[PDB]
Amino acid sequence: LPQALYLSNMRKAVKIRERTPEDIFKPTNGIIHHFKTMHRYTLEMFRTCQFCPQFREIIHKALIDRNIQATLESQKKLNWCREVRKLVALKTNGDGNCLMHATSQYMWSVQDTDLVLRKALFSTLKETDTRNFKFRWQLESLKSWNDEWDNLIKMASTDTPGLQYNSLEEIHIFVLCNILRRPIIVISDKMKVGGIYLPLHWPAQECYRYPIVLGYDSHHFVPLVTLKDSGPEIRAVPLVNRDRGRFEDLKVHFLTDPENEMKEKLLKEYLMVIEIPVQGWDHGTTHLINAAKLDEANLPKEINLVDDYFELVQHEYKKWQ
Amino acid sequence: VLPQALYLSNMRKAVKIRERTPEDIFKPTNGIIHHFKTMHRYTLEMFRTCQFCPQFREIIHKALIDRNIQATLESQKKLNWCREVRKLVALKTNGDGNCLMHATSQYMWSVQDTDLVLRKALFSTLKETDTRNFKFRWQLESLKSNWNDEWDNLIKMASTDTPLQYNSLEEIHIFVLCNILRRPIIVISDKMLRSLLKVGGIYLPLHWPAQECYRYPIVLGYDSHHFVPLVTLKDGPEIRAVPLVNRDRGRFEDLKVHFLTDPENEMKEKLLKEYLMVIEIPVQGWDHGTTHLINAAKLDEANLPKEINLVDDYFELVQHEYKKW
Ligand SMILES: [Cl-]
Ligand SMILES: [Cl-]
Ligand SMILES: [Cl-]
Ligand SMILES: [Cl-]
Ligand SMILES: [Cl-]
Repeated sequence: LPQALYLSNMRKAVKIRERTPEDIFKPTNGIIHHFKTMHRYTLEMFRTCQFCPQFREIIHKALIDRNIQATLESQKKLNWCREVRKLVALKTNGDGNCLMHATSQYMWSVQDTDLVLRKALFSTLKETDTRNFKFRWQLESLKSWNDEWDNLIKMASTDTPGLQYNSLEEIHIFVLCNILRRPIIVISDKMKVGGIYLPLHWPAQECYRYPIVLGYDSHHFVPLVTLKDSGPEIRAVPLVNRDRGRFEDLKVHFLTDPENEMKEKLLKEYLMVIEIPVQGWDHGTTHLINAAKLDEANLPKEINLVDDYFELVQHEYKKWQ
Repeated sequence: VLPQALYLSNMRKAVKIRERTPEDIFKPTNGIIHHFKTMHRYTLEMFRTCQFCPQFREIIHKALIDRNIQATLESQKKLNWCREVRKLVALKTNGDGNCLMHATSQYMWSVQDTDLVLRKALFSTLKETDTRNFKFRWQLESLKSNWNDEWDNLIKMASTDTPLQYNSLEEIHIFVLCNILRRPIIVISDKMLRSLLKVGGIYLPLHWPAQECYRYPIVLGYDSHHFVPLVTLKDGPEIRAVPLVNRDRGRFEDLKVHFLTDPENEMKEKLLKEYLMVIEIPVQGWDHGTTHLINAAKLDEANLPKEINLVDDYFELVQHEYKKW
């Protein structure tokens, strides 16, 4: 069983990566270039239950970053809430482009090996209007000096730095979510790239309202995808975590002062927020907390890798019974 | 960058192809050998590497081509010796004791016999039908250079039992297989210079009338107990054909035609012309001045549709990776 969803059908993978550049629109009147359609796709991982455990495991060893899954779960950041669906970390290349590999995988089930997303980011930074991105970043930086913005720009390039590409940071995630017109939520031990990145350069009416969910640990991003057909739990990611006996909101990055004053209203415009009951620290109490709905799997026939990988799996499982 | 082995190019499609094979097998109730209904008619061709640059060619060749067998067979003047004819190229094949089947399966379908469909069909024939005529023909051939004991061992060798991962197959197993496929198999084998390899030669599906058989051969190479498919290279004006004789110094030596009865051998040329499309090609003489006509069989055009062609998916991957400079 191949070690990556893409590998079940390398031909189709190339076809997927080939569609991506053509789906990018470049308005050329100041507005940021963005995806026309492909940002609306979501991958889900197939179950490995309803299989033997010896076999359930084999699949899990090939596709899943178990090191990062265990770390994030042991710190109570990933899959802490018993009411919601389990998320699973998919293996991602650690070459310095993992932000883009994880994001590309979450939507399209391929990594960014043609550097389409990485180049799109660099393009926007080196070309488009970045006045407001810079203001937001100064404002966030001062909440704790200026060749810094210029080097943040150079970091997004494809230049060799010691990994093969420069590592990316919070502002790059924020720019990326505006290129995708889709929120990105990062689950990490510091939840400082952990937290919620909203496409605030766009009206929420022009954005996809289900997030991309990534995990982050040790300078490495992975996608955290939903596992298919494991109801009855809620298909959402909580927008808070337990922290020292209370619920603490995930950080929302790069807000202006007026945005911050209406943080909850913004989350509710850019995500599908639902208020769900979870168990209290007092076993006699329940609390309502906010969560954002996750998308159902929708990668079409032609560009759905995971159904190809799953078909391989079913074939070898029959042989392995 | 590029995959290192053909099958990596579309594993889902390989599975689809493999899954089709057992359902194409027809099993008669009247004692007739089980055989393929439709899939035996398929033939792969390899794509050209000429349009690319040496560092790139090197990677496509290391990935796909068995260059050791290709060089062994060419250096003996057994493979690619006629200037009249299109080049054949040896594809890498898994060396697990099932390579007769992997090579045969690749020649037709671009996949190896990794579900053991061909290997099982061979064993099932040997194990579950009357094999009296196969046994007779094998006896005559054995004597031309305890019968019950030895026949049982050859049936046993055909099984999927570990002895490699499987028992190596030999000539009678190729003859059985060509009758399951209703398609001749021609083996081009390593062989000591005569001045100083019995698996080499021509296997005809003599349990069928020629009109019920496909009349383009499967072409395999053999060396160091390993089979590979020798697939035609896309190119003519050169013509698609495989010579049915070898040079032997200043003369020619017919490829061996295996397992014939006595009257069949007396009419061997007639028989070859029934089961193959035998043409004559002029070659330079290594004794007399000029030139001599030798027999060759025509080889099939590529007909393995894209839908079931790893090599086509492979080539498109090469195109993509190439344009990246
Ligand atoms: Cl909970
Ligand atoms: Cl939308
Ligand atoms: Cl707590
Ligand atoms: Cl409580
Ligand atoms: Cl011979």
